[PDB]
Amino acid sequence: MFTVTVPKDLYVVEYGSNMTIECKFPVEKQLDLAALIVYWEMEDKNIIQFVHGEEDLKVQHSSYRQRARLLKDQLSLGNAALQITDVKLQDAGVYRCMISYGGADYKRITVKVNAPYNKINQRILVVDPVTSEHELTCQAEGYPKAEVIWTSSDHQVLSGKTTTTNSKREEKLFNVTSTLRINTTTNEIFYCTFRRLDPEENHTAELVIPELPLA
Amino acid sequence: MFTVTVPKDLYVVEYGSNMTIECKFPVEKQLDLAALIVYWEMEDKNIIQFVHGEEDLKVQHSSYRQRARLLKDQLSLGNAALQITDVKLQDAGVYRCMISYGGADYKRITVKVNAPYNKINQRILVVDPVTSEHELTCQAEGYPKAEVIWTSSDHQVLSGKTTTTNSKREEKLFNVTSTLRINTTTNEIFYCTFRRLDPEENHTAELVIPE
Repeated sequence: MFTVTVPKDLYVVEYGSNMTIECKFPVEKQLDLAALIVYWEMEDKNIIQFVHGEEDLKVQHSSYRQRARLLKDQLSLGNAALQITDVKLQDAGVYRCMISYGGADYKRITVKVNAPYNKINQRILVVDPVTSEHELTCQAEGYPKAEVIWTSSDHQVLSGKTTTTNSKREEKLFNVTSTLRINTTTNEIFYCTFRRLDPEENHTAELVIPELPLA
Repeated sequence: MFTVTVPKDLYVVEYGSNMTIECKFPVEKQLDLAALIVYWEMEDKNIIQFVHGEEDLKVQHSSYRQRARLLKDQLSLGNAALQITDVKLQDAGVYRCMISYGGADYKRITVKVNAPYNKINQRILVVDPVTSEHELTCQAEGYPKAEVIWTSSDHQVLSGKTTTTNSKREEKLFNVTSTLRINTTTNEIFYCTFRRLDPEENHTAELVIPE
């Protein structure tokens, strides 16, 4: 009878990453464009309007300018694929696709955006090589607030000092930095794990105590 | 009307990281898992092959043994998603995906591994308190070779001794250590910049003189 079909309701997408959502519809042997209406829209704003095999840019809501494109290839296989570059937190929400190829249907893909603590900038300071006390630091930003957990190489937990504030890059994200001061020695290994709950999500960087010139 | 699409002809990915390269293909109504064939192989080596619901190890090369895999849930959706863990310098090259389900197609992904000098370890010593002379030191590993540029809280003309070795821990890396000698007051700011070219990449670290 002809119906528009969605590979999934929900996509959890990665902040500052690129987004690809799909609408599927029947393509008998060949695609011809004259017939086709592809129209994507989220919260009433036009992302994309596909008509006579071109895309009507004049109608694309300003805020989607050159950040949203439509594939041209997967149309050909009965797959309407909306690609959104550099995903923002705002980009979370509900997206309607509307296809009309001899039969109009529509679907509604829900889209969550996550900002995982997954780019961990690390650094090590040998504070006083007589005492062997070092200063290991890990910093990163995501959403929501995360804790840092320090562990030795035998997974014993250690006392750190962690400092959360709002990221100055993005207003909605958090900066998290943690510092361990510990007497250790060349080649010893330590971890800093950025955890965050509901659902839990861990990202941890591996820290190797280096060897520098002359004790 | 069966073609493998690729979302990225190119992946630029960080040494030691986790890489998920993807090949998409038309899935209709249901996942005929008993039908599906996916072959992942890069530049004349075999990574993954997946015959009808089953990952066939027997064949795959040994460099991948415990580190390559196919993301299973994704197949349902039309995503032959190959994942590599602990991405090395060798793992760069040209990746092919052979997918058979309905028709059968193949596309190619280029994979670039950057190993940036970005884990910077640092020392500040007081060599002579009467002269307030300090030794500042900075060390980092990467590829290719880097130079170390030292600058100060006013951009004065500094020079140090840079010492490059092969890395003891990740065999293909350079261990570059640089050492600055200088006189200075407390809470002054210097920086050690490590520098690669091709393309010219710069990573810098800030050193604060303790009181």
